[PDB]
Amino acid sequence: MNPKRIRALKSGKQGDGPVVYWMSRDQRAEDNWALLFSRAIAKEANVPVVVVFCLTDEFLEAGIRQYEFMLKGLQELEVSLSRKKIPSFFLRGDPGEKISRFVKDYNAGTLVTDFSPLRIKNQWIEKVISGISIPFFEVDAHNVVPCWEASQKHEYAAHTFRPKLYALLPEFLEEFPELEPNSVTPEVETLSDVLETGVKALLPERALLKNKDPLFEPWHFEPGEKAAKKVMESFIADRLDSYGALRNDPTKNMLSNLSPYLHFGQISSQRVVLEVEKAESNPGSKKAFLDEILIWKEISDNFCYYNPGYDGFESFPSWAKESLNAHRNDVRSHIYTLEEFEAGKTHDPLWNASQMELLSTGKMHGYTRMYWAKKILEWSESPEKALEIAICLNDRYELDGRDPNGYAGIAWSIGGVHDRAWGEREVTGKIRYMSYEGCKRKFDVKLYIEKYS
Ligand SMILES: Cc1cc2nc3c(=O)[nH]c(=O)nc-3n(C[C@H](O)[C@H](O)[C@H](O)COP(=O)(O)OP(=O)(O)OC[C@H]3O[C@@H](n4cnc5c(N)ncnc54)[C@H](O)[C@@H]3O)c2cc1C
Repeated sequence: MNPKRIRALKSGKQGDGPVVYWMSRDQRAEDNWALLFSRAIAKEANVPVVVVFCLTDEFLEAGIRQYEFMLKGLQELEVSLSRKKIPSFFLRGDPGEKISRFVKDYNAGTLVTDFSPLRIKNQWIEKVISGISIPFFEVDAHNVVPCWEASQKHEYAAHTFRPKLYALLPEFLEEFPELEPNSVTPEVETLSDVLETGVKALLPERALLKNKDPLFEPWHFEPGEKAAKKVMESFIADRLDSYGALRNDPTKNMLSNLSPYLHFGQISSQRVVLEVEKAESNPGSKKAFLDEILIWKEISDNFCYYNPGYDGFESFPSWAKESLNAHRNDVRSHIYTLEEFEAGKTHDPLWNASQMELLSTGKMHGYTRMYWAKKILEWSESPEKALEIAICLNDRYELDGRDPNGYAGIAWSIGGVHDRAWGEREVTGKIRYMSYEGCKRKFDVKLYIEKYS
């Protein structure tokens, strides 16, 4: 139990009621430091621990693909916490109003939440802090090394963040203790009813094709903590050996496919790292996978934590802002509207095929995501519009959307964040360029296009 994983958000007088875990980013019962630290405080206070999840009003800004994935996993989580005598309460509305009301009604003694550097999470914290008088703690349950401990500033490159993260691995990469159940039963609606009403509200905005048929295919990834562990086990046994060799081939399914589970926190990345470290596979493919799930994943939290404007043009490096400004008035080859990007109606068949994998599966290949966003910058009127369009289609149709990985991934493609300067071209400036012929020399672009008609 490392005290560097927990941070105090507000001091106060501890009540004599249950310890409340405001779960948000990490929706899992196992390998949850936030839940484990809440249980330890409750045990030392001779009081039970309870879980409170908030069903926010911002769900209509996404889709059914994300609403169903999250709520189906929360239904499985409700049973898991019930087996540990840990009751869960699912509130509907503003977190600033619901959490403050729950704390006062249930005589909460201490409040704990998990860590997320997103702007919307800091908005909820500001509202909750003003409405409570009990101690308020937060715990980094998503990163192996706490985001405030890995680096005290923003790291501009992966080769500067890698030696800092690996130096702290022997301290923070440890096994998880077992979640002790409550000593006894500690004495607001059914999730199935909340899913039915929310789906009916999202139905008019459902992504459809010409035949009025749904575009999304929900049989590619089954939600839940149990289905997440099966994906990890199958990846280590079948795909890890060839990961470093075929991670850049969109025609092969050699990725772990763990991001939808990782985003909603249905599986701990620290658990995935532990099982991969003890696995005996290709040393080149192991170094490649640990680079993505540790460095690039946690450098995205570093970027969002230390950059308030992580979604804006001001967070770009000075060399990128000066390069893009010098080419702002360059006549773009094409200018597509948001509705043309959304429906995949560009002159690039490779770009259209990437958008149809996004629309149909909700998880577009990691390599084509780089090409998909860089073409948005090439076919937009300004880098600012390219950011809005990329963020919109990302958060709406990706299952792992609305994640620090997405904003840091978009900043890398459009603004060269965590990148270097390259050959100066028109429109795109010194931002790294990915051409269509360059992709034809890396993989079979025809098979990727034909798969997503
Ligand atoms: C423009 C763009 C947008 C993206 N949007 C998202 C997004 O909204 N949500 C999201 O989770 N990822 C996003 N990615 C990052 C990355 O593509 C995905 O994490 C990865 O594709 C997830 O699929 P996977 O788990 O099968 O990949 P794997 O190769 O199996 O990697 C495993 C995990 O490592 C992490 N990871 C891998 N690559 C990256 C990366 N480049 N940056 C950060 N973490 C990484 C992921 O958590 C990933 O789940 C985006 C990338 C780009 C270029």
